[PDB]
Amino acid sequence: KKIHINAFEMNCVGHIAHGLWRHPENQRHRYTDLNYWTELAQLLEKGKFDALFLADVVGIYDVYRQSRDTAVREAVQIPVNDPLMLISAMAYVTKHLAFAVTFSTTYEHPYGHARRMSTLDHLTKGRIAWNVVTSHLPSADKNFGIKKILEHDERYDLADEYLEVCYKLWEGSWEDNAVIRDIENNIYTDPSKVHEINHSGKYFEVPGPHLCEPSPQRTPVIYQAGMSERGREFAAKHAECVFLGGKDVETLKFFVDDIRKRAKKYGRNPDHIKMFAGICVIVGKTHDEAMEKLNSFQKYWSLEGHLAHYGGGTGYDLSKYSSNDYIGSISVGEIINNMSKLDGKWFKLSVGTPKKVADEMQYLVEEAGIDGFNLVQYVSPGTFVDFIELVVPELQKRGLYRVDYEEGTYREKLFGKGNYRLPDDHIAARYRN
Repeated sequence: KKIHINAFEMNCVGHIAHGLWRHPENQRHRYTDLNYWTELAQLLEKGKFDALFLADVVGIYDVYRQSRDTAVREAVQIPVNDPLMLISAMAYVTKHLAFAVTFSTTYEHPYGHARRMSTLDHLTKGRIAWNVVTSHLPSADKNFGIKKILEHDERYDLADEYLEVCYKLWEGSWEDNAVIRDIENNIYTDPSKVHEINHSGKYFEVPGPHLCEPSPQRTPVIYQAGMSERGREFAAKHAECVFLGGKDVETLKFFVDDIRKRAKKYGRNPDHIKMFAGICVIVGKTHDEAMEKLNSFQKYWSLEGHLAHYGGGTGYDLSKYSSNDYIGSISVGEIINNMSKLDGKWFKLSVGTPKKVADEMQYLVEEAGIDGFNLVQYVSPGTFVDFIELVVPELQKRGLYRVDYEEGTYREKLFGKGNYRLPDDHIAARYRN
């Protein structure tokens, strides 16, 4: 009955709300400072947030105007630092706040990433999560020396075998009690309980065994946000937490059901999948305070930056179009106009007092059947601080948000005590013994 809330973030300057880095009270320019992050982790934990969701990109937005220039100038997801290098510091400073890091399966070998996750799972004591992602942005492909550029769908097929290898390493390589630290018999790890995974598929050939011993959750909690068809089929198959697109009951209600319907094919229990909706929040003690903030953000909302973001993301260079042209089925003019408005993103934008904001969140949850939200920033630490100071109490007063953390690993906090490792009905489990 409690709502899950993830704080959306990225190790760069311009994430979503482009142009806002100029806002006098913003701090995107501190992404290079370590203290910035630990403070954020600290603030988020104080606010009882389930976890810090870190997005990422290894490509550059060079679609709009046929150049990366706009992105660079506007700082649209460039520069970008590695998100995993942030986890330990943040983890050290917190006890419950979990960390979900975005990592593409398209470029870097799994064996290498398999160890990183295990290490983080170990160091964070089971508070690690991975937002599996296949990338698009072209620069990435060319920079990692990819010979054969794979197609959208074929990328998800590579992803499948990628998670497969990982599963095998995380779930099967080392038996539950391989490490025994038997001083009496000089046996640190029972060598009879460490095995090669002997994976051999279309994309990977991995002997194993894993270089790490069994960790708290073994397999990180699996995040998925791909909203394409293939993307949703991937979600239905692997994800424990799926981040849905949409800002209205109907839309969200559609995906939730679609992902559930798709999961039946894999004998997965729909209950073992948490649905999340995106949401940006501008609150105030009274309506005008909120408005004064939305007005203050509007002043810096850069259309040129969003144009660039849209370019890299859809593949459409709007400048090569005329306002009278038609892309989806909407005129490039409407597209460009709906892009210059603060509530034109594919996620809800709740503005107002704590009550109103909570009421709308509660409305999506109770009418769309979603399990949680992925809070989106417009200003840092503004929206996170405001939300935590005004909305959270309102949500707690109503028994919609936890008053304090549940003990255990992230998976347990998500699916209950005792459930620290993936359920029998989850694919990964096929590689356990």
